[PDB]
Amino acid sequence: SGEYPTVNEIPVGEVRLYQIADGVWSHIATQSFDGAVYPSNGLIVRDGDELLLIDTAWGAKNTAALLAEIEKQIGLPVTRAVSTHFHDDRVGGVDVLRAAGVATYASPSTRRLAEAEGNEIPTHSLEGLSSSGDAVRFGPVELFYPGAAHSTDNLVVYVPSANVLYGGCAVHELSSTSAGNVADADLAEWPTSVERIQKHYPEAEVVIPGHGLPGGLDLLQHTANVVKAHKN
Ligand SMILES: C[C@@H](c1cccc2c(-c3cnn(C)c3)c(C(=O)O)[nH]c12)N1C[C@]2(C[C@@H](CN)C2)OC1=O
Ligand SMILES: [Zn+2]
Ligand SMILES: [Zn+2]
Repeated sequence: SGEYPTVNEIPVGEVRLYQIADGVWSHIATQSFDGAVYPSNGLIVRDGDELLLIDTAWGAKNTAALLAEIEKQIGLPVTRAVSTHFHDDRVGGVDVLRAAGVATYASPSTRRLAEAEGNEIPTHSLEGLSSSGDAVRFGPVELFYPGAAHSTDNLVVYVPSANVLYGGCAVHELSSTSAGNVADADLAEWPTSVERIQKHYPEAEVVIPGHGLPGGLDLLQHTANVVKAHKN
């Protein structure tokens, strides 16, 4: 009923959209992993009479449900998708997307890691993102590689028309008490990577984490704080 949808509010298999700004939505889905249920976010950005998708909905069936929810709520075709790192909450569902006419993209680093680990593999490589601080345009967004954080390949996405910063899993929600799933993280570099984001996007108005509630710029400092304390 208008609040940001939360883990116990979304059954696994269902997807909800949330309007962030004009032409910008997040998508929210839930999934089971190692016997616990988690929410996760992605992004939808209007690209003329088409849509750009950022990240899958964490699984094939969730991603099919995402496409159906987009058709119901927005009614414009998803033509391209970008996955912001190699984990299943970002690429699981890429095969569904490809079979539904969506061209799927990720950095070469993400594609290599997905392949090596047995995750679904985006079709197209995004060059120009291999060095921290790199940025490239992709339709209505800018893609930025901040350096290693949650993963070595994590990308962030900025929507300049709306000053929306989608941090993906390199950015944690304000209620977070831990650095999330750190299996593939670089806790030592993470605060430096967040500092790069802060420097590059000082006018961000909305910051969206990979999991949990959007907020403002304070999500970036909070993330640095909880990663440093985790490492400690
Ligand atoms: C799919 C994703 C994942 C699974 C379950 C929980 C989380 C969370 C999370 C947990 N708590 N909160 C608040 C968020 C985050 C996050 O932090 O992005 N990702 C998660 N995987 C799995 C993996 C690959 C490794 C294989 N050995 C383990 O690593 C990840 O990230
Ligand atoms: Zn991850
Ligand atoms: Zn994640």
